Amino acid sequence: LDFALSLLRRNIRQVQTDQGHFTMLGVRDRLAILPRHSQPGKTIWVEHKLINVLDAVELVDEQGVNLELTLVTLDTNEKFRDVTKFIPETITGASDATLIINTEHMPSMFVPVGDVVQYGFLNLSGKPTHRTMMYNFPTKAGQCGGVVTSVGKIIGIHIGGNGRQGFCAGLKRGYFASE
Repeated sequence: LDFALSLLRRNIRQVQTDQGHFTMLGVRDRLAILPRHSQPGKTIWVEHKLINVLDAVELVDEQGVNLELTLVTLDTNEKFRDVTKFIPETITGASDATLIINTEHMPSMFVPVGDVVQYGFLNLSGKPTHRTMMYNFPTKAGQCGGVVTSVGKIIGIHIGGNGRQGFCAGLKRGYFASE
């Protein structure tokens, strides 16, 4: 709410890649995070502004397993308000999460997806993924990249769904360490 709005306004952006429309959380400085399937190229459009992508890291875990998250460093002066303090050290579920979506098609939208549960392994379109969580809410396409928040916590990034359920990549603060 009071946190979600602030987050929406200052850290969540409408984005397009060659793969379509996406929601993008900027975490700090010029570092933003994207669902892997957005596949950022050398450039992206952030709110219709064309922006060079300086670095794109596809996140993987210790077992080398796909986390379905892509860390991008963006070519812009303006820095993101640092929100790392709202991200938990350890991947954590929640009782009453809100999915924040912000694309051109779905502008500034909050979706009460309910309870976010620890799910773990997930076979996203054939490719194995780790550290996923789940929520019982018809999730639709075009909501990929949406930000799952709790009371003052950013806990995940929506990466897909099976019709009846939405799936998110769990967020750990350590993903966003400098170098």
